[PDB]
Amino acid sequence: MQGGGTHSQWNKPSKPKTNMKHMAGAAAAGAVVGGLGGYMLGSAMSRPIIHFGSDYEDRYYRENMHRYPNQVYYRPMDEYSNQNNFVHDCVNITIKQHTVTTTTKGENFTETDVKMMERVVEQMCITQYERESQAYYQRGSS
Repeated sequence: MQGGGTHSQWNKPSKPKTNMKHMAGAAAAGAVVGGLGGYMLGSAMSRPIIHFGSDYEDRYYRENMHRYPNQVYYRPMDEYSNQNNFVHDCVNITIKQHTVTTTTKGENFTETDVKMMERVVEQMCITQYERESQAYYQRGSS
Protein backbone atom coordinates (compact mmCIF):
# COMPACT_ATOMS: atom_id res chain seq x y z
CA MET A 1 0.00 0.00 0.00
CA GLN A 2 1.23 3.56 -0.62
CA GLY A 3 -1.94 5.68 -0.36
CA GLY A 4 -0.47 7.54 -3.36
CA GLY A 5 -0.67 10.67 -1.18
CA THR A 6 1.62 12.31 1.40
CA HIS A 7 0.67 14.65 4.27
CA SER A 8 1.02 15.07 8.06
CA GLN A 9 1.16 17.66 10.87
CA TRP A 10 3.19 20.72 9.79
CA ASN A 11 6.65 19.20 9.20
CA LYS A 12 8.85 20.36 12.10
CA PRO A 13 11.55 22.59 10.49
CA SER A 14 14.51 20.17 10.56
CA LYS A 15 18.00 20.70 9.08
CA PRO A 16 18.12 22.73 5.83
CA LYS A 17 18.68 21.17 2.39
CA THR A 18 22.13 19.90 1.35
CA ASN A 19 23.56 17.93 -1.60
CA MET A 20 21.17 15.31 -3.03
CA LYS A 21 22.11 12.32 -5.21
CA HIS A 22 22.84 13.46 -8.78
CA MET A 23 21.20 11.50 -11.63
CA ALA A 24 23.18 10.75 -14.81
CA GLY A 25 21.74 12.42 -17.94
CA ALA A 26 18.35 10.87 -18.79
CA ALA A 27 18.87 7.18 -19.68
CA ALA A 28 15.24 7.27 -20.88
CA ALA A 29 14.42 7.41 -24.61
CA GLY A 30 13.15 5.14 -27.41
CA ALA A 31 12.32 1.61 -26.18
CA VAL A 32 11.23 -0.22 -29.35
CA VAL A 33 11.70 -4.01 -29.26
CA GLY A 34 10.46 -6.88 -31.46
CA GLY A 35 8.53 -9.48 -29.43
CA LEU A 36 9.12 -11.69 -26.39
CA GLY A 37 10.30 -15.27 -26.89
CA GLY A 38 14.00 -14.59 -26.22
CA TYR A 39 14.69 -14.59 -22.47
CA MET A 40 17.12 -17.33 -21.41
CA LEU A 41 18.87 -17.09 -18.04
CA GLY A 42 22.56 -18.03 -17.99
CA SER A 43 24.11 -18.59 -14.54
CA ALA A 44 24.41 -16.70 -11.26
CA MET A 45 27.04 -13.93 -11.01
CA SER A 46 28.35 -12.36 -7.78
CA ARG A 47 29.04 -8.67 -8.52
CA PRO A 48 29.87 -5.88 -6.02
CA ILE A 49 26.96 -3.81 -4.65
CA ILE A 50 25.83 -0.82 -6.74
CA HIS A 51 25.98 2.86 -5.70
CA PHE A 52 23.43 5.69 -5.99
CA GLY A 53 24.94 8.50 -3.89
CA SER A 54 23.66 7.94 -0.32
CA ASP A 55 24.79 5.86 2.68
CA TYR A 56 21.21 4.80 3.43
CA GLU A 57 20.86 3.01 0.09
CA ASP A 58 24.31 1.41 0.40
CA ARG A 59 23.10 -0.04 3.71
CA TYR A 60 19.98 -1.44 2.02
CA TYR A 61 22.31 -3.16 -0.45
CA ARG A 62 24.24 -4.77 2.42
CA GLU A 63 20.85 -5.70 3.95
CA ASN A 64 19.42 -7.61 0.97
CA MET A 65 22.67 -8.15 -0.96
CA HIS A 66 22.60 -11.92 -0.41
CA ARG A 67 19.06 -11.51 -1.78
CA TYR A 68 20.04 -9.15 -4.60
CA PRO A 69 18.83 -10.69 -7.89
CA ASN A 70 21.97 -12.72 -8.66
CA GLN A 71 20.61 -13.99 -12.00
CA VAL A 72 19.53 -12.35 -15.27
CA TYR A 73 17.31 -13.43 -18.18
CA TYR A 74 18.29 -12.43 -21.73
CA ARG A 75 18.86 -13.55 -25.33
CA PRO A 76 22.04 -15.62 -25.89
CA MET A 77 25.10 -13.89 -27.39
CA ASP A 78 23.20 -14.24 -30.69
CA GLU A 79 22.58 -10.60 -31.69
CA TYR A 80 23.42 -7.88 -34.25
CA SER A 81 24.37 -4.66 -32.42
CA ASN A 82 21.68 -3.95 -29.80
CA GLN A 83 24.07 -5.17 -27.07
CA ASN A 84 23.22 -2.26 -24.76
CA ASN A 85 19.53 -2.47 -25.66
CA PHE A 86 19.65 -6.24 -25.05
CA VAL A 87 20.83 -5.87 -21.45
CA HIS A 88 18.56 -2.84 -21.05
CA ASP A 89 15.39 -4.72 -21.95
CA CYS A 90 16.89 -7.73 -20.16
CA VAL A 91 17.17 -6.23 -16.67
CA ASN A 92 13.85 -4.61 -17.52
CA ILE A 93 12.46 -8.17 -17.69
CA THR A 94 14.70 -9.85 -15.06
CA ILE A 95 13.23 -7.17 -12.82
CA LYS A 96 9.74 -7.54 -14.32
CA GLN A 97 9.78 -11.20 -13.27
CA HIS A 98 11.43 -10.72 -9.86
CA THR A 99 9.14 -7.73 -9.19
CA VAL A 100 5.82 -9.17 -10.35
CA THR A 101 6.78 -12.42 -8.61
CA THR A 102 7.73 -10.56 -5.43
CA THR A 103 4.12 -9.45 -5.84
CA THR A 104 2.75 -12.80 -7.08
CA LYS A 105 4.23 -14.31 -3.88
CA GLY A 106 3.04 -11.36 -1.76
CA GLU A 107 6.49 -9.77 -1.31
CA ASN A 108 7.10 -6.12 -2.28
CA PHE A 109 10.39 -4.54 -3.43
CA THR A 110 10.47 -0.85 -2.41
CA GLU A 111 11.06 1.66 -5.20
CA THR A 112 14.62 1.84 -3.83
CA ASP A 113 14.95 -1.94 -3.72
CA VAL A 114 14.00 -2.01 -7.40
CA LYS A 115 16.50 0.72 -8.38
CA MET A 116 19.17 -1.42 -6.73
CA MET A 117 18.09 -4.43 -8.75
CA GLU A 118 17.75 -2.54 -12.05
CA ARG A 119 21.39 -1.36 -11.78
CA VAL A 120 22.98 -4.48 -10.27
CA VAL A 121 21.01 -6.55 -12.76
CA GLU A 122 21.65 -4.44 -15.85
CA GLN A 123 25.23 -4.80 -14.55
CA MET A 124 24.80 -8.56 -14.29
CA CYS A 125 23.10 -8.96 -17.66
CA ILE A 126 25.97 -6.93 -19.15
CA THR A 127 28.64 -8.77 -17.12
CA GLN A 128 27.64 -12.16 -18.58
CA TYR A 129 26.82 -10.65 -21.99
CA GLU A 130 30.45 -9.55 -21.89
CA ARG A 131 32.06 -12.78 -20.67
CA GLU A 132 30.23 -14.59 -23.48
CA SER A 133 30.89 -11.73 -25.94
CA GLN A 134 34.56 -12.63 -25.59
CA ALA A 135 33.65 -16.33 -25.65
CA TYR A 136 32.17 -15.51 -29.07
CA TYR A 137 35.24 -13.64 -30.27
CA GLN A 138 37.09 -16.91 -29.59
CA ARG A 139 34.20 -19.11 -30.73
CA GLY A 140 35.17 -19.70 -34.37
CA SER A 141 34.83 -15.98 -35.20
CA SER A 142 38.02 -14.01 -34.46
